[PDB]
This record gives sequence, structure tokens and C-alpha cells, in this order.
Amino acid sequence: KITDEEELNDYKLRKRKTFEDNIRKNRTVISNWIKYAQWEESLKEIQRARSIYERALDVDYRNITLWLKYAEMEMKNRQVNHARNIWDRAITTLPRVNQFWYKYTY
RNA sequence: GUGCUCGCUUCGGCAGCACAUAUACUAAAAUUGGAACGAUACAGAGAAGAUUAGCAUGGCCCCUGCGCAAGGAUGACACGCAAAUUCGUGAAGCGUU
Ligand SMILES: [Mg+2]
Ligand SMILES: [Mg+2]
Ligand SMILES: [Mg+2]
Repeated sequence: KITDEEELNDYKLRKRKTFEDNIRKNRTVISNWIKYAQWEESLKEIQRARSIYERALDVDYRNITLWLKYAEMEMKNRQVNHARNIWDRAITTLPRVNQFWYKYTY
């Protein structure tokens, strides 16, 4: 059982260290980024997860499920306007992926 | 500061002229922080039984070396509920239109 936010920050320190270490070794391996971003979105620290998805798109911009997870985080967390920007950037960079257009018009 | 001054003009002072033209991380300091690989306790070599030569791979880990040699335990690390977009069959019971 964790008490006041010193111990919560210690938990977060351990988890962030674990994920950043997995990112250091694998470097690519897109699931590592997705797990770390899902963990950040579960704790409503979604600016961290914006950073993680943007770093993952710096690694691999052509991976379509990564764009999908980033945009579904921003849709899910009621950030209509961020997600809308993401879909515009997604359909601009990867225009022959029809997934992006269907989900944005939906 | 020196010298020339047919300068006042004594050998005292002054006047003019010429030449000479810009050092310094400005400290004898006040401060300000970070390191060592030594002890002192816990700790003990990778490869699916045991004993083990090693050569790599990658980087927000470096050390010895002049080294684009070669060593450092194969120098160490690496050991992970390793789940990424995206579903459907058939029968039975209950309630509903
Ligand atoms: Mg060697
Ligand atoms: Mg050996
Ligand atoms: Mg090695």
C-alpha cells in the first residue's frame, strides 16, 4: 500500500526507469513505446505520453498502429483538438493508408 | 626624462620645440561546487548437469594503451507476466418484439 505522493513518485521513478531502459536496448521494437505510453495514459500524465509517441514517431513514422494509438489516446482523453491535429498530420504523411482517412472522417 | 633653443638668461627657476604614446585571464584573494576507485559490513565468473577457450552485437557505461593493435571475467550491462492495428461458429435455456 502506497501513501502520500513521495511513494507514488518513487513507484513512477522505478517504472519510468524500467521502460526507458527497455527503450535504450531495443531502440526500435515499437511495442516497448506503446506499453510505456499506455502506462503514462493510465495515470493521466498524458503530456509524458505525447512525448513518448512523438519520440516513437521520430523512430518510425511509417508504422501505422503507432499513429492509431497516439490518435486514440488523444480522442479517448477528450482532447478532440490534439487528435484532430494528429489525424491531419497522419493523412498528410501516410496518405495511401486508408485506415487514417476512415477513422478521421468517422 | 633628455637635448637643442644665437629663450628670457642666470648657471637658480621658467617658457617654447623635438623625441618618447596606453600593461594587465587586472589578486598577495574572498568565495563556489565536485571527485576519488582505499578501508569497513553484504555480497562471488557467460553459454538449457558439471568444468569451462573465446570472437562479436548495441550505446545517456567506461578503464589501461600512441594506437584504425591488443587487453580489461568472452571488460561490464543484456535474463524480458517478451500480447501491435483487427474477429467470428453451432446448440441450449430464460426474458422481449
Ligand atoms: Mg576483447
Ligand atoms: Mg573465460
Ligand atoms: Mg564484450
